[PDB]
Amino acid sequence: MNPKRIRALKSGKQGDGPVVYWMSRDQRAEDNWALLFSRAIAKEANVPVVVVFCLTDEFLEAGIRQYEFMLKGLQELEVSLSRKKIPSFFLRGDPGEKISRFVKDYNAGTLVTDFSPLRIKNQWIEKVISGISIPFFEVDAHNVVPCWEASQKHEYAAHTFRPKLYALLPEFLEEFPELEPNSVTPEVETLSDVLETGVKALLPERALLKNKDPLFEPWHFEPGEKAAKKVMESFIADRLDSYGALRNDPTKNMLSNLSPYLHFGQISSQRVVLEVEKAESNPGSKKAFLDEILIWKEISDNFCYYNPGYDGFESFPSWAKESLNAHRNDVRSHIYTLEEFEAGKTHDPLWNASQMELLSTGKMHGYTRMYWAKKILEWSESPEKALEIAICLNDRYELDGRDPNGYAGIAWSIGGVHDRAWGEREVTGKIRYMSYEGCKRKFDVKLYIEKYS
Ligand SMILES: Cc1cc2nc3c(=O)[nH]c(=O)nc-3n(C[C@H](O)[C@H](O)[C@H](O)COP(=O)(O)OP(=O)(O)OC[C@H]3O[C@@H](n4cnc5c(N)ncnc54)[C@H](O)[C@@H]3O)c2cc1C
Repeated sequence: MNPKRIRALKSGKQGDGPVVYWMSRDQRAEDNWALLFSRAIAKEANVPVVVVFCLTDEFLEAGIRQYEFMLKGLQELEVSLSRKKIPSFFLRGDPGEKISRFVKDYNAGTLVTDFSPLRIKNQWIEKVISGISIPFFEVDAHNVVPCWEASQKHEYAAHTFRPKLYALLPEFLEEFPELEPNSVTPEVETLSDVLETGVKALLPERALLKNKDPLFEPWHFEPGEKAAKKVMESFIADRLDSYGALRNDPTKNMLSNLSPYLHFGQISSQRVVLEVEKAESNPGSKKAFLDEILIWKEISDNFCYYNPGYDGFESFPSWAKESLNAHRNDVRSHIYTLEEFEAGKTHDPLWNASQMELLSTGKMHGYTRMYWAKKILEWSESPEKALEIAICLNDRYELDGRDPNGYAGIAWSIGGVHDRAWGEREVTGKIRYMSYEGCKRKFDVKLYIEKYS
């Protein structure tokens, strides 16, 4: 167990009670460094380990598609943890008040949580730190190489972060030890009732079409830790050989479809890398898939961790801020409102088809995700308005939304973060441009539009 994966958030006197794992980002029992580190400290203190999850008040800012996907995986996780004699407690409310009350009520000895560079997680950490007196640690269980160890600053390009991450792969790319169960079972509400009351509160804002029928189709991705492993096994056996050649074709289902599991932490990215590395397939396809799940995935955490305003215009590179400022007063071809973007009522059938795939499946194709956001910048009144519209529609309808990948992905498309300067155009400036005619020369756009009417 590498001590470089764990950081100390607050020092204090350790109590004589159970070690608490404040689970948040990595919702899984297997291949979880944060849960394994909590079990090791629990063994050294001759005390059991407990898992605590907080059902926050911000769930109403999303939809039923994310609430059901997360809770149905937590129901399976509670059974998995119970088989390891590890009790799980699901609190409802503010993490600042619930975690502080749980630590005092249960005589917690040490508090451990997983790492997340998002602003809302740092908001919870500041509140919990102010209300506890026991040691507080955090463990990077989402990245193969810890986010604070891969780079000590913001990396402006993938060609500068790739050699840093690959040089540390021989040290941090390792097999996971088995989660040892608690020696004996130690001393809030049923998740089925929390799911029923939560869905009832989200029903008035459910995405529907004109026939009052729901738009979301929940049979595309089954939630859970067991279903995540089956999707990974199917990708290595059926789709990994053709990933390098068909990853940019939205008409082909050649992607791994692992992002909804990778977002909620239902499967470990280090586990996927370990199985892909030992798989015999196309070397160009393995290099392309490892460049997405390792470089681009962990450089998104590096972008959110070293840029406080990762969701703002100030985080864009200087060349892009100067270019977008010089074209602020350019007359846009079209100006669509948030409701017109949300309903897919633009003049572009390819953009509307990309929005319908987002509304119906909760997972838009990776290639169309770039064209979907770059047209928001082209058809908005300002780059700041384009950021708000792109972040709103991403976090609301994408099953993998509210993720550092989404913010770093939106920043790449609109602000050119981790990109270079291209030919200077009007409105968009030197930001990389994606045209409708360019997509037609890359894939069958007519089949993608007809699939999502
Ligand atoms: C406008 C826009 C919005 C996006 N929204 C999200 C989002 O809300 N949540 C999210 O997790 N990703 C987002 N992405 C990144 C990317 O599109 C998705 O990660 C990818 O499509 C997820 O589907 P997949 O797992 O089948 O892709 P795969 O090709 O099978 O890759 C597997 C994993 O590699 C990682 N990965 C792949 N592509 C990227 C990428 N471009 N950036 C970062 N990591 C990547 C992901 O972790 C992904 O799960 C967004 C990109 C853009 C341009």
